[PDB]
Amino acid sequence: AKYSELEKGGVIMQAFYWDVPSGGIWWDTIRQKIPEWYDAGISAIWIPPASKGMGGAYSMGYDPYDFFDLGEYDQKGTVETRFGSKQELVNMINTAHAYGMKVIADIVINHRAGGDLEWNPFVNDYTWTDFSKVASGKYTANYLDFHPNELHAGDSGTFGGYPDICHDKSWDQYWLWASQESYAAYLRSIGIDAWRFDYVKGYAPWVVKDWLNWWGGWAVGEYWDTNVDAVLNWAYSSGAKVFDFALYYKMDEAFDNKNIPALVSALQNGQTVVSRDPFKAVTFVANHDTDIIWNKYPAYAFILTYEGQPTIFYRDYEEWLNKDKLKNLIWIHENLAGGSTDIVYYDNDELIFVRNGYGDKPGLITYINLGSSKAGRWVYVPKFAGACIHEYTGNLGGWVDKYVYSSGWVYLEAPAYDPANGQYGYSVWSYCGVG
Ligand SMILES: OC[C@H]1O[C@@H]2O[C@H]3[C@H](O)[C@@H](O)[C@@H](O[C@H]4[C@H](O)[C@@H](O)[C@@H](O[C@H]5[C@@H](O)[C@@H](O)[C@@H](O[C@H]6[C@H](O)[C@@H](O)[C@@H](O[C@H]7[C@H](O)[C@@H](O)[C@@H](O[C@H]8[C@H](O)[C@@H](O)[C@@H](O[C@H]1[C@H](O)[C@H]2O)O[C@@H]8CO)O[C@@H]7CO)O[C@@H]6CO)O[C@@H]5CO)O[C@@H]4CO)O[C@@H]3CO
Ligand SMILES: OC[C@H]1O[C@@](CO)(O[C@H]2O[C@H](CO)[C@@H](O)[C@H](O)[C@H]2O)[C@@H](O)[C@@H]1O
Ligand SMILES: OC[C@H]1O[C@@](CO)(O[C@H]2O[C@H](CO)[C@@H](O)[C@H](O)[C@H]2O)[C@@H](O)[C@@H]1O
Ligand SMILES: [Ca+2]
Ligand SMILES: [Ca+2]
Ligand SMILES: [Ca+2]
Ligand SMILES: [Ca+2]
Ligand SMILES: [Zn+2]
Repeated sequence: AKYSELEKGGVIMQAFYWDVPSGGIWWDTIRQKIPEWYDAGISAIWIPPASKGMGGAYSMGYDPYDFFDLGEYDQKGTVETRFGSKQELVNMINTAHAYGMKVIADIVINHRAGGDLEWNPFVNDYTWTDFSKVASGKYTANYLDFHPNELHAGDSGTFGGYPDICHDKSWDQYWLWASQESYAAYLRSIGIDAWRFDYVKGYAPWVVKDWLNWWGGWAVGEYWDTNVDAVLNWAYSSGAKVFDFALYYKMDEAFDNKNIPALVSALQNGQTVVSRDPFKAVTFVANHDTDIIWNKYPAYAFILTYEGQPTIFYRDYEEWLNKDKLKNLIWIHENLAGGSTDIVYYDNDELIFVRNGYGDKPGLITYINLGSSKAGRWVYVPKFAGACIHEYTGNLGGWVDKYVYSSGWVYLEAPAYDPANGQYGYSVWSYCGVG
């Protein structure tokens, strides 16, 4: 990749959103975007589930039917998945790899859908658990492979009305990851580097742990909970990273309501994943399931300058926000951001913090202003004592340097928040002459 790799905390692009254009053109669409994402500093792409789903040509992938049909068997009324053919998928992966970018597959293994009806002794009724017809001929299944069964009635959670998979059955382990013939092995064989596990609240962390024992690779789990204790417990149990939903709702509370103290308080009190373990937190401003933050500029300024591993939402980058402003923030993340963090000042509409630097990365000062007027303030930032500092976004109207006195004091400024008029409500500073 152009800067940091995925394994080194590099920026991730979520390469989709809910109900992307059907017509089997999305792998190709993504493939065409990657040279640009590369130039932008993106380290890896998270793609939607690739298998043939119950919904066939219009499935978003979260109702998997034939795990080993990546869009090449005529099934569920289509050959290709919503996103394209197996060949197109392979092509995109190959392109990604030509640009030193990694591909993170979306793994949906809580449940399955589109099975035929069959008598189920354990339920004393009929269930849609007959998967004998799968065209790949791999990982057929029946009622024994779902809950409830002879082993037990159920597990930590279910999703939709979809048959709920019993990972405790040898057959299911073998086919999903525990063999050279498994679904994991198959993805890995076509170049999948890394993993995003869907709805990990639905089954035990040992599943993900054993998957990673077999296959390795960077991994994140979607554990949708604001309870940081429960999220991290799962992260440490599974060995995987976790999406920071806690931060997400806190950024909404703060940036959409001029209530920055709600964010600061959550950071200080360990009520975000990132402020408790920045090596586990995968941060984001929106995803395909939820998009409640209207005030995205400060939210992106935050996650691209603060600790953690940030994700860019496809729609935000490609449609809704100023792409060049995001490229800039990605540049800042990869060239300046590093080190521990100190909050320098905050109130209802202002947030200033310093990153103290680490390795090659000098560190930085971020200044978020939610107010409708330009903001300026004396702040004590001893990290930069006696140094020329330069503003790296251009948000103050051009080239701006300032001098941090030996005393540690500087008069820092941030533009008004008024995006309609090119005023984006943040400035970012570091030593002069970095790049
Ligand atoms: O540089 C990449 C990075 O940038 C961000 O990280 C910053 C933090 O957010 C910020 O708080 C500060 O980190 C400090 C930290 O919070 C303190 O607790 C302390 O760290 C101690 C201590 O916690 C202790 O455990 C030990 O650390 C050891 C490990 O225990 C050991 O296993 C190994 O660590 C490796 C990992 O285990 C691998 O997973 C791997 O990690 C990477 C991440 O997963 C990743 O997302 C990314 O990190 C960024 C992060 O998300 C940002 O928020 O890149 C990774 C690095 O390649 O690889 C490593 C290394 O081989 O070894 C380490 C020590 O090197 O001892 C600690 C102190 O040495 O102190 C700090 C530092 O101030 O600063 C950073 C860095 O910018
Ligand atoms: O278990 C999947 C595994 O089988 C291999 C060959 O050993 O590929 C076969 O199965 C794939 C999935 O249905 C087919 O697409 C492929 O054409 C077929 O040879 C491995 O490639 C794969 O990992
Ligand atoms: O790193 C190899 C190996 O370590 C595990 C934990 O067993 O994951 C750790 O390392 C990852 C990459 O550095 C981190 O992202 C992860 O959070 C951490 O637990 C395995 O998953 C991985 O195969
Ligand atoms: Ca196609
Ligand atoms: Ca389940
Ligand atoms: Ca909101
Ligand atoms: Ca104020
Ligand atoms: Zn079970």
